[PDB]
Amino acid sequence: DWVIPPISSPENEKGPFPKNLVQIKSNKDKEGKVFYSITGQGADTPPVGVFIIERETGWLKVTEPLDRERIATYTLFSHAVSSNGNAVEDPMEILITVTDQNDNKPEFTQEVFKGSVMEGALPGTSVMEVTATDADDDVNTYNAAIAYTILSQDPELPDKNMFTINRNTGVISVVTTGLDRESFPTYTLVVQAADLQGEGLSTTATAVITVTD
Amino acid sequence: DWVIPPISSPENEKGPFPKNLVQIKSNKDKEGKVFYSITGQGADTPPVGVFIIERETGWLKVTEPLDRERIATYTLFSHAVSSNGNAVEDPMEILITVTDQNDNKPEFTQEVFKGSVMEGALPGTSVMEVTATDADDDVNTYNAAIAYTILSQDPELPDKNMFTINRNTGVISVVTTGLDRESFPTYTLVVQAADLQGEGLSTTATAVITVTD
Ligand SMILES: [Ca+2]
Ligand SMILES: [Ca+2]
Ligand SMILES: [Ca+2]
Ligand SMILES: [Ca+2]
Ligand SMILES: [Ca+2]
Ligand SMILES: [Ca+2]
Ligand SMILES: [Ca+2]
Ligand SMILES: [Ca+2]
Ligand SMILES: [Ca+2]
Ligand SMILES: [Ca+2]
Repeated sequence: DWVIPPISSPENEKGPFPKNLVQIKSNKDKEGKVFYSITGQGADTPPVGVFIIERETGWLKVTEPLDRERIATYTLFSHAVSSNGNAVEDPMEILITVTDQNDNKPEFTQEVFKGSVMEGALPGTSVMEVTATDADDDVNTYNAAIAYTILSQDPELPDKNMFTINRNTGVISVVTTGLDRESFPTYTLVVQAADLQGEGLSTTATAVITVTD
Repeated sequence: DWVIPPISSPENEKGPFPKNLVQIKSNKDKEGKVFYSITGQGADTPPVGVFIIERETGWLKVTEPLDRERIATYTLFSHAVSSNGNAVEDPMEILITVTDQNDNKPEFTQEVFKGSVMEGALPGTSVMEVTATDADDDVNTYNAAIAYTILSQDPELPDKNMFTINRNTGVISVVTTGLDRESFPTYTLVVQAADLQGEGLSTTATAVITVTD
């Protein structure tokens, strides 16, 4: 049967609402009046009324902002009923895809990560790993594409930058010499995860590194 | 059957071309590849190729500017053929309505209208009528709504404005006294017709009035 292509609608649209999505029609409307209705999640089942249809014109409308991270896709069915009460079409499946906006900051899997490193560790030695996730669309956008950086180190001794981080993997490695358990046994790093390949929304967490013998 | 509402497209659209009108789909495309085609005047019969369809996506497109005054409406039919060669849908009728722009000046039915009036005619006496037409859309717009005015009178004696015109009907009447065949036997009026209720595109013609005894 001839049907409508999937409709795309972005999340977080600003008003006014409602907004038109598509106008549908039954050509049985040349035989008399036809009334249009829609069913399905987002229509007549929870969340009810997010989408509505104009009963005489066939204009399908969205009534409020969408959220791809709550519902990314809707399946509705349109119905066409004669003024005399009989269904004049088999219901038509209508697909609505919510497209992404960058509206979730990355979030570290926990607030504090801990690690240890031996004081004689060669420069280049992997120490620990920090990890963040991003609830945005990683298939179609860079809105969930996380880069990792170090914002600070405490103490800043013997050097300000004892460590470096892999911007893609969140692996923290020793980058210089002079670790000394008997002097500075613990380093606290503030680390950042930022989406859009480092350029977007961001969050921070802490990496606490113990220097061992 | 579920079908597409009539599509509106304005005449005289600027490019680039082609431009999308509607995307169609057969849900038989879940059984295998479906190829889309369109027939009808403006598609595969004269004027050929004004509308085209993308064979795999189903995007129906217009390829050049339209002219409501040459063709105001098109009836096309879409077809859906399997990759194996069989028609998988009954063809669907698609209606395209060209909407108007004000792109025709009014035109007087002839360049010179003639008339006569008796020298003793009472002020208010109807003399003659001038008529213009406008090829634009008089049903849906003011693009064919003509107002008539007088631009000049020769001679300007005994008064500059011996006559007036009815702005809606183009009827010219005597508005003052002093007509005199033995002095000024002939008046030449330049008259104007302008659409958008007098405010739009315009043309002129001449009304030549003979004063009789
Ligand atoms: Ca969201
Ligand atoms: Ca999002
Ligand atoms: Ca994000
Ligand atoms: Ca030591
Ligand atoms: Ca030691
Ligand atoms: Ca035209
Ligand atoms: Ca026109
Ligand atoms: Ca006009
Ligand atoms: Ca006289
Ligand atoms: Ca006389």
